[PDB]
Amino acid sequence: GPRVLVVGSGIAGLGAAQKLCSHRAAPHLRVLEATASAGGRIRSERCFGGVVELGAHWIHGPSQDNPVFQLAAEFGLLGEKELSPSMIWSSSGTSVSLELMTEMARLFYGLIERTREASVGEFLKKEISQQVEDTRKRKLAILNTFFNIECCVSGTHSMDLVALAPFGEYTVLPGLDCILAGGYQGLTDRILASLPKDTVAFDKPVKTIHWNGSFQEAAFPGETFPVLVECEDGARLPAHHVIVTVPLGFLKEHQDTFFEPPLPAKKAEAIKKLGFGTNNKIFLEFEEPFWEPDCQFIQVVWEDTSPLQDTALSLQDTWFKKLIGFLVQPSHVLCGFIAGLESEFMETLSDEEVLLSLTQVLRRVTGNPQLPAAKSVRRSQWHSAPYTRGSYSYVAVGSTGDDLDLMAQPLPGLQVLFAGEATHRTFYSTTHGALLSGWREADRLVSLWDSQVEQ
Ligand SMILES: Cc1cc2nc3c(=O)[nH]c(=O)nc-3n(C[C@H](O)[C@H](O)[C@H](O)COP(=O)(O)OP(=O)(O)OC[C@H]3O[C@@H](n4cnc5c(N)ncnc54)[C@H](O)[C@@H]3O)c2cc1C
Repeated sequence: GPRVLVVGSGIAGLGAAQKLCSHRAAPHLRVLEATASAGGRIRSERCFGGVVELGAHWIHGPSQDNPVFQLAAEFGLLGEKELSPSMIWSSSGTSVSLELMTEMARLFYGLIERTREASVGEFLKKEISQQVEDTRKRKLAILNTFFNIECCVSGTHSMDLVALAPFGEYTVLPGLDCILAGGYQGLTDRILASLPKDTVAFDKPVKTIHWNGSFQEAAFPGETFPVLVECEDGARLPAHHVIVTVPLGFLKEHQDTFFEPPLPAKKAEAIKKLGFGTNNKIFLEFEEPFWEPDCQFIQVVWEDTSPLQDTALSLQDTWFKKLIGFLVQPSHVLCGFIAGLESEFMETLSDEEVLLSLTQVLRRVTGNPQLPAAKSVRRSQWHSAPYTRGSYSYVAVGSTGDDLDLMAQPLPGLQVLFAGEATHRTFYSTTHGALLSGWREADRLVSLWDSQVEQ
């Protein structure tokens, strides 16, 4: 059969491989993965006696039309409940009014809905200013955390970097978001296991994809191929088709050396224009819980902060002021979330510094200087991960939904194909977008092979 190489073993690459290998008449296919494991941004780790998810954690919109929900159900990865609660702490050591929280959430999320109905950030700030003394500062402080939560959601440093006009293109499927009781990496491990033996090569990063050529294979019959995949280890792999599923952050940093000749101008510009920000998780293990047992999300409100003063490239007073709060993981574990440049800075700190700094933050925020220190920390480092360089894509100011279609556009003769979350116009930044993109590329190849047969 035709020689196919898939670059990257995340859900997009695995989905593309799954669909191509399932074909009763299958191609000769290999998946080349840079790192030691499969799953990419789906990464479940044994920690604190349980499982921590360093990447994807939720199925967004777990309903019939969500292929990730469909697969998790087929694999037995969902809990019974899935198959059918916040505490607000100020940086002053006091609780925040539930009524004021509701008022600000109604103002903020009402405006988010309106943006989906220049930048998202600028629209939100202009409207909030029109809506706008200790009650005023409190209201602006609450709003500041809501902006920081939207930064985590979009995977951006600032909502001022998020394009307004394309914002509504992102599709949210019905259903309350759920986790996988069976762990998220169980999904990618199951797909990987369905592939023929030795389909995936680990610790095998690709250096350059050479295309638009006539490359002779090493052995008889010295058959010529249009593509040659050059690995970092010197491996010289001829192919008829290469499906690239590498993250947009990797493409932004290396597209100039990763493709030979360079990509067509429109695709090279799409890579540069689209957003690719950082969102990280900080898991903190505690000997005893200090929060209410019914609590699920501890939202932190930073006193005297405001989103109206902030611009696209402004930093918070300290890196930890960008942290939104903590999700209780139901050992006693909390998961803090932090996006953007402050999150990239956190990655440069040692584990000890993060643990000590967040212990001091929690002591301040709870109004308890005796609060025991976290016993252990486990944090994601997505921006410094060399084969990812960030968390997920967004349609940045200066880019549009057409740029996500340009990411998906194949190279001549389908020599090189493109899948991955940043190739999906309406489900970018999700596991289902990434999965659907892999299936899309497999389907595109099958049509070409069916057409070669017919002629
Ligand atoms: C912190 C975080 C939280 C998230 N939360 C959610 C959530 O709750 N729900 C959700 O739906 N989505 C979420 N996402 C997004 C989701 O995880 C991704 O959109 C999706 O998993 C990406 O799949 P992919 O196949 O496109 O890319 P990846 O999973 O990143 O796979 C790409 C692969 O290519 C490999 N690679 C890179 N360069 C090379 C090279 N040169 N040679 C060979 N291989 C290479 C990488 O090592 C990697 O394995 C989150 C992501 C992060 C990081």
